[PDB]
Amino acid sequence: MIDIHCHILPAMDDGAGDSADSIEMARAAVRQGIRTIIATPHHNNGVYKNEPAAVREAADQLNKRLIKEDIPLHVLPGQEIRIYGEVEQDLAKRQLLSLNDTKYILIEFPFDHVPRYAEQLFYDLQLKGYIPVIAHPERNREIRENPSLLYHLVEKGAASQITSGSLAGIFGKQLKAFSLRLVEANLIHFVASDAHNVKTRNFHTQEALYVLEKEFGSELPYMLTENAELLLRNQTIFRQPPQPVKR
Ligand SMILES: [Fe+3]
Ligand SMILES: [Fe+3]
Repeated sequence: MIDIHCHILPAMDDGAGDSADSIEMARAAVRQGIRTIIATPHHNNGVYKNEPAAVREAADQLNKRLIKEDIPLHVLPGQEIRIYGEVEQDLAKRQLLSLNDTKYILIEFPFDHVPRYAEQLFYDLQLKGYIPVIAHPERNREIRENPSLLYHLVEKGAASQITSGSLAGIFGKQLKAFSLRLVEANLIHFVASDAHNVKTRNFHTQEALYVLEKEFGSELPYMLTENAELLLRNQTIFRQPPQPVKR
């Protein structure tokens, strides 16, 4: 399996602190059946930027260490990009990374609202042949209050990625209930760890898949999982008709 959102690169962000942490996360990933991780460090971390060159370097260095440690995991480059006005321009200047250099780009809304220009940005990116992937829409306060916002963005061509932990319940009962609503409505296209460490914000990959299998049957989690394989290959992901969700 492929994990498309993960903070396994050390000293970049709020995920692994150092390379020893990265290695522990990698071992956990492997135990969960993950063979390939797209590292998605935040493009900004405080006062610092994690430029594309530095991300590629860090992924290359982590891969060398994983080989040294005999861990069967391959880390590919990417970024988690908090939305801002100049995403389309900065991408064209190669000052941002898409996921594994594919057409899929991981865009995160601030936790409290969906910026008003989001739809316009996403339209612009599609016209350039990108597919914006909304990070953890279930963790957004405004989508939670008004899920129709996600429905519309997805109807208009956006994809989204749910967090394994949300489905697994490790972030609470409420997040799980909401996540199942989004999945049912065909508004989710990927499941990913968003792992930051081994103990609290960890993978919960199999746990999430089991929840999906129990709730929807075997074919749905297969579809979500294969979507990560399609993404990796820069193929077009599979979608079901999006549906409004209420409340
Ligand atoms: Fe995030
Ligand atoms: Fe993240």
